[PDB]
Amino acid sequence: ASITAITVENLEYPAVVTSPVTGKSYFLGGAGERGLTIEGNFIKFTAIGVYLEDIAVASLAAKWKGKSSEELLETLDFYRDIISGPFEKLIRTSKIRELSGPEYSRKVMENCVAHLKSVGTYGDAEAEAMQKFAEAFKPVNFPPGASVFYRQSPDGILGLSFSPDTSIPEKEAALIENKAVSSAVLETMIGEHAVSPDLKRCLAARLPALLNEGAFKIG
Repeated sequence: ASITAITVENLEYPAVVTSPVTGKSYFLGGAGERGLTIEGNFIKFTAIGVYLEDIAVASLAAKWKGKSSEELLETLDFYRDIISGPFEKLIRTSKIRELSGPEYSRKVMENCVAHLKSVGTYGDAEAEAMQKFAEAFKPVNFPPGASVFYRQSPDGILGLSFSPDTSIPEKEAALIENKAVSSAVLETMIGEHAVSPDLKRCLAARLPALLNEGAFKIG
């Protein structure tokens, strides 16, 4: 049962969390830094952490038990099972430098629209969903330490939550009810065409120990 907390620029990601929204419990799959490769110096803007619902271990165990971290990292099918598995995923982006909602959401929505176009599932319903996605961010500003939570439900729903700190809000700001879009965000982070592989590495490193257990139980 060796899953640990991760800290990204003084922003702490606890090893386990329990949603006040769903009542489900999640474990930390990985965490890293994001920013811009601009002005010659790398400037950290956000931290990202990916949480998997506790039942994910039992679900992933069948196919991936006994595999090594090196092998998992090189296997696309592993991350597809994570992206599209029958369990909730919870992503937490924490700000290191202040960003408005539209400022932060710009690049995130670009990647999603790009992905949805790549795989040929960007129709009217998905464009509207991405519109509802944008609107959720417009009235919000993110000082340092403030967080956005993406709750990806396997039922094809994406819940957005904003917090002034790292704790999960009781209510969600919006519900994007679209299957293609619901998984789009996580795809841009650990999918095949994900630019930074730091989260892919983190997941590959942490899961094999859990998968040998056969299941994950908080407490």
